[PDB]
Amino acid sequence: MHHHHHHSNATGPQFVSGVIVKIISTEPLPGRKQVRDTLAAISEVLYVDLLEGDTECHARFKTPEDAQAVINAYTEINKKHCWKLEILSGDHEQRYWQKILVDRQAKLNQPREKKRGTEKLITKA
Repeated sequence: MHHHHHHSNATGPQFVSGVIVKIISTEPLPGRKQVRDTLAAISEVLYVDLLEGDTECHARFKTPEDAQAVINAYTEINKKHCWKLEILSGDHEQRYWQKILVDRQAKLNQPREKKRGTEKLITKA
């Protein structure tokens, strides 16, 4: 396991943070369908995680440049409806992602019909 680099303020795991884009409004927020269509209309996005029933949505991008370009262009958004765009960074970005990863583990429970027997599962074993 070759040493990445000596002591020079480094990081930890290189988990593609899909660039987290924090979007906050004051009401105009039409919804995930509209918010997704919006941001996606300015620049193709990967996935948009909008807090269903909330005014705070966080869209994930596949590239960092895409997020910067969208946030810069979002200034125009106000032309129709006041909207806020902020790119998560540092512990803030990692923190939000931490929540995502945890959600992925919990997702273990998938709908549909699977297995046979009583309602009991243990990591499949």
